[PDB]
Parts: sequence; C-alpha cells; structure tokens
Amino acid sequence: AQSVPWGISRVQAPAAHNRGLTGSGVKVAVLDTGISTHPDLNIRGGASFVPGEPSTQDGNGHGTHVAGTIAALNNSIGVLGVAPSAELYAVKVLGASGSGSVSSIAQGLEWAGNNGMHVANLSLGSPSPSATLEQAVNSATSRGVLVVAASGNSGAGSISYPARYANAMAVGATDQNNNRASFSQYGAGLDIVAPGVNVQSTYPGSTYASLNGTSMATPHVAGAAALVKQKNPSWSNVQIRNHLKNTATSLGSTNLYGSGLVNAEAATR
Ligand SMILES: [Ca+2]
Ligand SMILES: [Ca+2]
Repeated sequence: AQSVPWGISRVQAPAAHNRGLTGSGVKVAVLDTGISTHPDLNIRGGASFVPGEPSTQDGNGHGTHVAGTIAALNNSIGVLGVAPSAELYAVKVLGASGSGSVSSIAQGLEWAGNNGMHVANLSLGSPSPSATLEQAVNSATSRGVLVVAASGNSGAGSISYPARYANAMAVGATDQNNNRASFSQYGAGLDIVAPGVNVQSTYPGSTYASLNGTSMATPHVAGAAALVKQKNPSWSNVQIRNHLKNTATSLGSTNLYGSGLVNAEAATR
C-alpha cells in the first residue's frame, strides 16, 4: 500500500493531485548526490559533475530521498511526491560523502540552464559565499530555471549560500506543529518554509527512510513549483516563485518563516 508522508499532506499536494495537477511535463533537476533507480521513482536522465563518480547513481542516499519528496510515484507502493509526474533529472554535484565543490555545483547549474530544466533543487549549502556560485545561480535564472535552495541547518539567524543569493529561492524547514525546526536557518533572504522533520522518502536499496533537514524541506517547494508550472505553463521562474510566496500560509514573522508554509492547494487554485 502507498503511504502519504505527513509533509506531503501538510503542503496540501493531494488537493492539487485531486484537480489533475501532478507536475506532468515539468523538468526538475535534483542537484545532489545522485538519484538511485528505485521502484517508486521515475528518473528521466541527468549527468554527473563529481570527479571519480561518473554515474548518476546515488552512493549516499541523500539525493534519492530528496527526489522522492519531489516525485515519488503515485501508485500502490511506497510514498508519494508533491509532483508525482514531474520529470526528474539526476545532476550529481555532491560526492557520496555528501559534499561537493563550488565547481561541481556551478557546472550542474549550467547544465540545468542549458538543458531546459524548469526547476533546480539544491538541498545543499555552506556558510561560505562564492562568486562563482552566484554567477551560476544567476545564469541558470536568466535561462528560466527556478533555483530552489535549502536555508541550512546551523540554527542561525542568517541563511547559507547559495540560498542567500537573491536569485535562489530560500527554503526553511518546519516540524509537524508548523514550528520552525530548531536547526532551520532563517533571517534575511528566507522565502518560505516547508516540512523538514521526520520526512519519509525513497532511499537506495528499494527502501524508505525518514530524515531531517532543510534538505527535506526544499523538495516540497521544488515539487510545488512543478504543480504551479503545470497549471500556468506560460509563467516564468519569477512568477512561480512569487505566487508560491503569495499563496503560502503565513506562520508569523517573515524573518523566521519567510512568506509562510508552502501551500500547493492555494497555489494551484
Ligand atoms: Ca508510490
Ligand atoms: Ca535567496
């Protein structure tokens, strides 16, 4: 039987699914540790920019988990993604150890802007600014890709890079009570928040795992952008970003929660 992770229900993805919006035709690049084939995922392609890791198979589990939150298939097993029909591209920019260089991440961005991706999910970040990454974020943006990035897990009142760059949409993590997770970075530049605690998703070995992190929050917004894009095919990245924010459920202070909790039902009405 298929289970609906709590976060999926929380962002109200099933209401959009019920209206016929599943992310069909939207190409979503997952810039991460790769994505492993799995019974509950459909991977359309990708490339690897990690030296020594030429395949787009995930040696860590992180990218596979993230990819399941965005598009785990709607069928009778496993879990269910926010946009179960989005077309997932594995753009491996992080090694199996979970970290990667600015160069790898910048090359994955350029790939996503070059190969017509609509949304790029960056469930990664560092405290360190990088002009090279800013330039790649900007370039992908100018090519129509909506870059969505994790705010970071330091707990601090400022946001990690690249989420701190203007053109990256910054996503914080909430818990089951709709409270900012204690690890969730916040502050200037935070756009919105989404479920980031006890998030069950796909894991290599045709299994499922529950993880915590702004890394898990990010993909619920990347999947919600694919629903909006399906609904409004002519909107650009900026229009989508702004609509997800204008329709989020406000939770209080924008400094702590950005615009609030992403809401896929509100955003696709
Ligand atoms: Ca499933
Ligand atoms: Ca930003």
